[PDB]
Amino acid sequence: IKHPLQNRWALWFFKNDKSKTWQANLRLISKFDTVEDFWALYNHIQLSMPGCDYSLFKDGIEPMWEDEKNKRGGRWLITLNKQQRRSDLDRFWLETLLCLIGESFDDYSDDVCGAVVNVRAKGDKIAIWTTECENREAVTHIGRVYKERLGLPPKIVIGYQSHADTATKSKNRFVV
Ligand SMILES: Nc1ccc(C[C@H](NNc2nc(-c3ccc(Cl)c(Cl)c3)cs2)C(=O)O)cc1[N+](=O)[O-]
Ligand SMILES: C[n+]1cn([C@@H]2O[C@H](COP(=O)(O)OP(=O)(O)O)[C@@H](O)[C@H]2O)c2nc(N)[nH]c(=O)c21
Repeated sequence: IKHPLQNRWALWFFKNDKSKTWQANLRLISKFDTVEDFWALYNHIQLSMPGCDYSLFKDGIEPMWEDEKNKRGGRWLITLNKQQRRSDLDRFWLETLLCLIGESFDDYSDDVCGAVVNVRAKGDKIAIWTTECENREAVTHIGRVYKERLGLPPKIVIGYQSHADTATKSKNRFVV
């Protein structure tokens, strides 16, 4: 009676706490693998924050660089301005979630690991994480479709960063 998704997904929370090492602040909330259970979760949280993150990742992949499926990967990063938290954040996040659970990138959705939203005073961020940063055709395909899906204007780019680079930041591998 329920409608299965192609993948099982897990929702993670992150609570900012500078007094603790980063991994200590991560919390696995719940998992789902049907359309019905996705909306049940989404609707519940909408009815029910700064410094914190939400992450939706395929089952078995933790939302961190250290994970085997993220180690060699990277992310398409969308940076919002401060006004867009009110206007665009919720729309962008839901549209991103639907890209994930609806496998919107066709054959290349296999490269998708998950998505993360950072709530930050400096400007909120939404990102789609993929598994191999050197996989140009997959990465660029995901970027092009994702940018279009969120309705972003052509000339202004979004960037793809390697996690290996982000982890050693003291730069983009791709733009779309
Ligand atoms: N790392 C960490 C450390 C401490 C806490 C506890 C705490 N807040 N917990 C909270 N849970 C929800 C919450 C959860 C699930 C659903 Cl379904 C809904 Cl509707 C709301 C909102 S607020 C606090 O403020 O100290 C939390 C975390 N963490 O990462 O989640
Ligand atoms: C995604 N991520 C973030 N951090 C740590 O979290 C810090 C901030 O990460 P951020 O919250 O993504 O960026 P922000 O500066 O806008 O808040 C980074 O300097 C990293 O040290 C991370 N640390 C580990 N070990 N693994 C991760 O996946 C990871």
